[PDB]
Amino acid sequence: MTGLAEAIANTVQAAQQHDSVKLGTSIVDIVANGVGLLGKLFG
Amino acid sequence: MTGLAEAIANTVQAAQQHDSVKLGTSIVDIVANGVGLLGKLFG
Amino acid sequence: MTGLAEAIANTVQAAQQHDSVKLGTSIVDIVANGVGLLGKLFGF
Amino acid sequence: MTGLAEAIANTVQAAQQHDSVKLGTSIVDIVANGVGLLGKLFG
Repeated sequence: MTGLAEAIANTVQAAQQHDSVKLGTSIVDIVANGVGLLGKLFG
Repeated sequence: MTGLAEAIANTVQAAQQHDSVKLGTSIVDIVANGVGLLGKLFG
Repeated sequence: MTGLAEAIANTVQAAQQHDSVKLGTSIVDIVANGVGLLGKLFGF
Repeated sequence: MTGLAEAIANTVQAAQQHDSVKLGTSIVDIVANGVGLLGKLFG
């Protein structure tokens, strides 16, 4: 979950310091990493 | 793409007010809708 | 000094949100209090 | 008034985020520069 771990850090870290770009890049990364986890076990 | 339009609208509209809680629930629907639409027209 | 305190609080609160009118007026009041600091009995 | 600009610049920026420590240092500059000007016209 290391790939997902880093993504969670950015979104929550951005959440505190009100931001738009940082939140945006993180959120897509999380879902992008989630779909990454969707197929990570298979390959 | 009629559906994707609403996602774009809400995200941009929310982003103006520098509101993050509603942006978060929107910026996800855009990616969810985008993949969903790609999955449509086939089934 | 009490005068600067209220202005500082107001500017900080305004900047915390994303409203510009309050920020501008509070900055004006900040500078006003800063100059008035000498403007009061000190030097008068 | 250039000196007081930076102190005001940091405070609003810190207040924009929630970096408490940055705010704490900055606010002292606001008061510190407040006397500095009144102590600057006299040389």
